[PDB]
Amino acid sequence: NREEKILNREIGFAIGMPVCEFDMVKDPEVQDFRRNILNVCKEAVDLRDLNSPHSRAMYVYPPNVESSPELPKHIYNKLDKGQIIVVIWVIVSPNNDKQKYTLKINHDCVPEQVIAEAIRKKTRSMLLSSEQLKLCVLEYQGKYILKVCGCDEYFLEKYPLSQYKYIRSCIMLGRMPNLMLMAKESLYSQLPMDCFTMPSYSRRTKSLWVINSALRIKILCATYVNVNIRDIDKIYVRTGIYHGGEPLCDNVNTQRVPCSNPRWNEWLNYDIYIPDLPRAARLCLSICSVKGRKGAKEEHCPLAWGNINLFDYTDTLVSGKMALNLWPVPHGLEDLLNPIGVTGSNPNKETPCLELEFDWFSSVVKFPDMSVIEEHANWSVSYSHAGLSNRLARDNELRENDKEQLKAISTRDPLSEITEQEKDFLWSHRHYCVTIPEILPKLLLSVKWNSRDEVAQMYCLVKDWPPIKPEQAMELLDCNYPDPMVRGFAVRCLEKYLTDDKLSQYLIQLVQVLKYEQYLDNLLVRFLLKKALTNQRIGHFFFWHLKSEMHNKTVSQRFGLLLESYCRACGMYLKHLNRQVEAMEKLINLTDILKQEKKDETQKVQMKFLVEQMRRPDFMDALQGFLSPLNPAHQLGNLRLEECRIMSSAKRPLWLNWENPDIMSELLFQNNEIIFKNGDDLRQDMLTLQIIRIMENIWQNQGLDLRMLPYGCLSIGDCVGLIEVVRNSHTIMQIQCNSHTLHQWLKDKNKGEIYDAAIDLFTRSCAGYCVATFILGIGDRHNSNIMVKDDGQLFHIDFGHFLDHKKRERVPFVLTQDFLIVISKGAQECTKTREFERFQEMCYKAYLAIRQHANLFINLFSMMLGSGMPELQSFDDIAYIRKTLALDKTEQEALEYFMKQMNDAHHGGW
Ligand SMILES: Cc1nc(N)nc2c1c(-c1ccc3oc(N)nc3c1)nn2C(C)C
Repeated sequence: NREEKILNREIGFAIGMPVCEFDMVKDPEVQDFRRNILNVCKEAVDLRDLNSPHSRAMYVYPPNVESSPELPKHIYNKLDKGQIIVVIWVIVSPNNDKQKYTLKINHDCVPEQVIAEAIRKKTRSMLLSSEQLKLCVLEYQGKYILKVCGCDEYFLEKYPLSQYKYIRSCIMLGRMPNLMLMAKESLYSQLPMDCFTMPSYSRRTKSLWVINSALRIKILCATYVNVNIRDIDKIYVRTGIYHGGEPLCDNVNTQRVPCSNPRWNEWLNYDIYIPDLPRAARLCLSICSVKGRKGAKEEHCPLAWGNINLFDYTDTLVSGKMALNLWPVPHGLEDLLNPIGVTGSNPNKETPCLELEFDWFSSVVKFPDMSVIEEHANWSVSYSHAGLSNRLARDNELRENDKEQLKAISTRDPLSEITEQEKDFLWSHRHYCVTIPEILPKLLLSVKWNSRDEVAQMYCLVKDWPPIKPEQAMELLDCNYPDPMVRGFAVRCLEKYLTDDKLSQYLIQLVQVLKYEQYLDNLLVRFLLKKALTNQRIGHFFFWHLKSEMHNKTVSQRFGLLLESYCRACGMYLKHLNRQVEAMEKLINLTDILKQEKKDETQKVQMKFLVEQMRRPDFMDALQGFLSPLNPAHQLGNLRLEECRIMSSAKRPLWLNWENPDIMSELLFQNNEIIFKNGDDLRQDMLTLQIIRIMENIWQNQGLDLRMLPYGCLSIGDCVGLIEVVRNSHTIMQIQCNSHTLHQWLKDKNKGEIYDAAIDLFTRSCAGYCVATFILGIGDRHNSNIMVKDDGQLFHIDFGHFLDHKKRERVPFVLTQDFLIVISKGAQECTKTREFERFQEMCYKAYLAIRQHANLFINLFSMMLGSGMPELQSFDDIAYIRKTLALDKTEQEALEYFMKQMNDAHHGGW
C-alpha cells in the first residue's frame, strides 16, 4: 500500500525510469516476466533468512576468497615454514584505543582459530590465565569476527586464512595482514532485517510436427518510410529464416515497389518444411532501396532492419497479423540483413513499420514436448544402408585413428574453421563424442538445424551430455548457440561448477550474453538474478552493469524489468545504491556544465566554478557519505575539496578525494582517490583490464611472478565512469625532470639492500606488460601512458583500442634504452647481459602460457560481440589474437614468431 508506493519511488530512482511505465506495457511476456520472476526473489530471500543473523551477514559481507585453497609453490615459499605473521587489532573501551597483537600462525588456519590465538596473546599479558586454564570460556571465538583493517571486508566463513584474497595478496606482495577483532553482535545489530513484500502485480492446440506444409509469411505494407523521392527509385523487403547467425534456407525478396506507395501484399514462400523449424528459428528482414544505375551492377542499400522469433515465449508458433517497428542500419553492416541484430520491435514507434501476416492452421500451433522429441529421436535409430550417407556410422565403425582425429578436432580454437567433411565426420561419430565432452560446441555446429530428425537426436545427446568446465560452457552462451536446450545445458554447468569468485570475474560477459536470449524469462537470467540476490558483491556489479546500459533502447526493456525485480528483493542495499546513483548524477550534471558552458575558461576560473558548485548544500550532502561504486567495501566519507581538481587530460576528468571514515583507515589508506571521467566509452578499458587480470592469474598459478596492475574501472553509463587512482605512481614523462634518468630515479627511491627487489619488480612487471600488450594489440605506448610505482612496479594506463585498430601485427610497448638500462642494472651493453637473458625467458614463458589458454580469451571476446564496442563488431576482429598467438603454427614456431616481432620492433636483441 503506502510502503509499496514508497518502495516504487526508490526502485524508480535506482533504475532511472518509474515502475508505472512497466505497468502500462501491454505485452503479456513483459507482465508474465514481472510476475513469474518473483519466485527467484522468494527463493533468494528464504536463503538469506535460513540461518539468521549469520546468513544475512554472509549475503551482505560474502567472503572475498580465491577459487582453490591450494597455494602455488612460489607463494608458499614466501611463508616462514608454511606460517604467516598476522597483526590483530583490538579497539579497547575509552578514547577508542588501538592495541596490536602480532601472531605467527599456519597459513591454513580458520578465522575462529585465528581469533582464539589473538585472545590467548591478549590474556597472556595477565599471566593468571596463561598457566591455569587459558581457555577463558571456549575463548568465545563465537563472540568475535575478523574484519580487514581500513575496509568493510569480513572473514565470516570457515575458510583457510590463505584462501581469503586479502591474505594471499599480503603473502604475494610481502605485506603485513592487519585484521581487526570486532564483536559478532556489533556487526549483526548494524545489519537490518529485510522485509521482502510481494508487489501488487503478483496477484494478476495442435503440434508443429503434425503440419504437412512449407513455410509462408505475408508482407502487407510499410509506414514511416520517409526517403528522398529524388534519390530512391524503388524499394523492397528482403527476408530470411535464421537459427542464430546461420540461414536455414535461401533468402526471399518481395517484388520491387515505388517508395511513394510501399504496399506489397505478397505471400513469401520459403525452402523449409514447418515441422523442420528449430525451436530458436527467427524471421530476419529489412527494407532495402534499389537505385543506380549508370550502366553498372544494381545499387542495393538497406534502409532499416528487424528480426522476429518464429515461436513466442509460450512455445506457440507465431500466427496472425503482426507489425514490426524497424531499427536503423548500424555503420558498416555487410549483408542487406542483420541476423546478429536484436530480435524485437523498436520501442520508438515513429520509425519504419512493416506490417506482416503469418499462416493460420485452424488451431493454436505449439512446439512439441520432450516426450514427443525423445520418442522421435529413438524412432530415428544394414552395413550397405548406413554406407549410403556420410552422416551415418553404425556399430563397429570407430577405428583408433578416427578416435584420435576427433580428439585433435576438439583441441582446435573456437575461430578455427571446421570443414563440411569434418561436420559429417563429427555428426556420424556423435555417440563416441560423449567420451570427449569438451567437443560439444564443435558437434553442435555440425548439426543440420533445418532437420527435425537430426535436432531431435541432438536434443537427446545434450540431455545426457556429461558436464564441461564453466569456461568451456560459456562458449555455448554466445550468439552461435541459440538453442534453449544447448543454453540450458550451459547454465546447468555454471550452476554446478562456477564459483562466486569466477562468477564475479566473468560477470561482464554473462550480463552481455543475456542480450542473445530469445525470451525475457530464461535459465540464464534466473541463475544470474539468484546469484545477485544471494551475494551482494555480485549484486552490486550486476546492478551497475545493467544500469550502465539503460540509455540503450535495444536493451532498456529487458534490463529495466530485470533491475526492477533485483531492487524489489535486494533489501537494504537499494538505499545504498540510491546514494551512489544520486552521487553519480551530481557528478554527471557538474561535468556536463564544465564540458559545455565553461569549457573555454581558464583552469583557475574552472576550478573557482567547480569549488563553488561542490560547496552547494544539496551537492555536498549528495556527494559524501556513500559507498565507492568501484568497490562497495570502500566507504567514501567527507570530500577533501582541497585535493579535488579538474585534470589537464582531454574530456577534463575530475580527480576526486574522499576521507576513509574506517577507524583503522591509517593501516590501508586515509584518503580514497577516484577519477570521474565524462566523455569516453569505458567499456573497452574495462574488458582490457579484465583480460590483464586473467593473464596475471594464469601466470601466478603457473609459478611466474609477473606482477600486473589491473586497476579498477567501472562504466556507470553512456560514456561516464570511475577509474581507480593507483597510489604513489608517475608517468615516464613525469620522471624525466638522458637514458639513465629512469634508472637513476628508481635507484634514489630504492637505496641500499631494497634496490635488488625494485629492479626485479621492474623487470618482472615489464615482461608481463610486454607480452600482454603484444597479444591484445593495445594502442601504441609512449611516455605519458606508461607509469611506474615508487617500489619499481611498471604498468600502463589509457588503453583505448585493442586488437587491430589500424585496419601487420604491431608491438605496442617498444622498450627504449631507458627500460633496458634498469633491467641491466645500469649497464652499457644492456642487450648482452645475464639480466636481459633472464627477462627474455620471462617473456617467452609468459607468451606460451597465454597461448595454452587461447580458447578462453577467444570466448571472452566472443561473448562481448553483443556490446556495441566499435573495435569488436565481428569474429574477424577477434581473429587478430589468432595471429598474435600463432595458433595455426606449432609451439616452437610461435616462439620464433614472437622473437621475430620483438627483434623487428627493437631493431635487434631478440
Ligand atoms: C589510474 C591513474 N592512476 C594514477 N596514479 N595516475 C593517473 C591515472 C590516470 C588515468 C586516467 C584516466 C584513465 O582512463 C583509463 N582508461 N585509464 C586511465 C588512467 N591518469 N593518471 C595521471 C594522468 C594523473
